[PDB]
Amino acid sequence: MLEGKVKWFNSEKGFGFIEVEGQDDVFVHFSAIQGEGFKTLEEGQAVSFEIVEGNRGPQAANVTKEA
DNA sequence: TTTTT
Ligand SMILES: [Ca+2]
Ligand SMILES: [Ca+2]
Repeated sequence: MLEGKVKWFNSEKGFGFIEVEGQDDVFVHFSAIQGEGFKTLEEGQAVSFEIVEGNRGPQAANVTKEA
């Protein structure tokens, strides 16, 4: 898994960006977020994830909120 | 559902 931090998340529309030191930001949609219920992320949150080729370039997958 | 082509 890669380790990063949520750069941006649009709480309303369910997407954002994960920043990874020395790498390009990675796009995250709510559907990638693991866990039950409403799926969301706050800026600054540490996450673990992988990158997948979506329809339109790389996107985050299997995103988990870390301490 | 992009900072997507
Ligand atoms: Ca790792
Ligand atoms: Ca936000």
